[PDB]
Amino acid sequence: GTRQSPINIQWKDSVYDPQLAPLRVSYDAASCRYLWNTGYFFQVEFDDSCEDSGISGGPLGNHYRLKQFHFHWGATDEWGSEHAVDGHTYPAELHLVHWNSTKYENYKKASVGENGLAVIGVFLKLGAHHQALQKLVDVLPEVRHKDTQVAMGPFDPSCLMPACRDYWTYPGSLTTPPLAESVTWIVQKTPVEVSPSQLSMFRTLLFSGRGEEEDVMVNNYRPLQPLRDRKLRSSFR
Amino acid sequence: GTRQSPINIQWKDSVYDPQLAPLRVSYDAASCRYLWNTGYFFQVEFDDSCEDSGISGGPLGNHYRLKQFHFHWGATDEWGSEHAVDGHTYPAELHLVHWNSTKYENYKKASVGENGLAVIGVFLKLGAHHQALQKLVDVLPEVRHKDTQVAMGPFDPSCLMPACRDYWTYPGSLTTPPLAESVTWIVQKTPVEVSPSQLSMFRTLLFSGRGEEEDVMVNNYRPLQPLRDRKLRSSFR
Ligand SMILES: [Zn+2]
Ligand SMILES: [Zn+2]
Repeated sequence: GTRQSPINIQWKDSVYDPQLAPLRVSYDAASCRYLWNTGYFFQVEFDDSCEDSGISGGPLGNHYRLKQFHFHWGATDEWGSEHAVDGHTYPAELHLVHWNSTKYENYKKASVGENGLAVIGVFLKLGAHHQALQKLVDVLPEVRHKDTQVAMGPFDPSCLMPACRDYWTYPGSLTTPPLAESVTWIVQKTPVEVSPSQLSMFRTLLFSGRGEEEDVMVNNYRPLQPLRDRKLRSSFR
Repeated sequence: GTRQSPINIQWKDSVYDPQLAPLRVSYDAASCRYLWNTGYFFQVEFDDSCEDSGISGGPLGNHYRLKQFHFHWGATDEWGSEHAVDGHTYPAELHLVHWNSTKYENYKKASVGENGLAVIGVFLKLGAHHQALQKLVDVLPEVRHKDTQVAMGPFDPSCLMPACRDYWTYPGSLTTPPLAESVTWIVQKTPVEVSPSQLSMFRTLLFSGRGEEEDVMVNNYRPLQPLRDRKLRSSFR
């Protein structure tokens, strides 16, 4: 395994690649479906048949379809993010996962193939109350046990991203099994603020199903993996 | 003595503490001074005046300054470690000793008091040759007799630690006289490989000084002690 995520994003190792095309993000909100507890974190699932919903530009050769998005977090506000910036970790991290619709026939096989997925990573930090996030925070009480679902209405994932879209990018892997190295990571440089009360609600979920011992959902992040010999390109000077 | 070490680390006694902060380890390789034969095992000494080389995070209330680190081995590659994991004992064990510079003015005092020390125990196992260890091995013929010392060039202890830093922690005592209960133990779940040649070299050391009869240095480990009612908490689940 020589391309594992996450990594400590260090400025001293990043190189500005001016030839990076702008990143075009446009998601079809009406394709949102359900929110569910996976046993690890909670995901928000979308209908990826709508080729219109997805991502392109940046370091991608073509358009990648939005499949789902999840978050990672810790037992306290001091830690929880998977990536670190200069060795600094944030209380949480959102992951928008998109798949290669031209190279792969479906998401299952994109997930494990070379250049099969493209994931945007957004750090979350404490600050102001975040309006759009609240739509999700609001249904968490119905998805406390593993494998449990809730229906979701229209939700636009772009509303979770920051205004400043500067990012770093590098070839990596999934941070969950099987840890396939099928991912083009697009880590946004600027974090979005959420309130502690919103973030607190996240630690209310459980790793356990119903009937089992109460096993709280916290510290669902993978430890830092070394860059090895990877080119960590920045889209900003 | 209620909190004596070493102990047998059994998973049935383990309780995951998700409140443990990430364990930061950063050593100033440059503070390495000499390597000497103590009469019991061999020990690499550091210059502890550097308020930077040491550890923090995990179960510590603060920064603990690196002092030294030694090894424990047996007469054969079948036993040698002090601690055991579910009854399994490894060929050898490394201990990285740090003292509480916040509470104690110096190491001699820290080693016999309150929360004076924090030690990282790493298990060595037969396997791949270890590059970082070789530097150590390369100087052993110089310290074959007790109280012998050889100056050391810049050396980094982390090169002896495992990539994965999951650990067990519990309060304990020194495993050499005075056997003081001043040690917060941090034992790394993941063993580090070394070849038989490197481990074979450990066995050419002597308990005896120069002029004396040759009393080989082997089996310099304390026997297992009862856990009693202590909390053996793990950083992993
Ligand atoms: Zn993720
Ligand atoms: Zn020791």
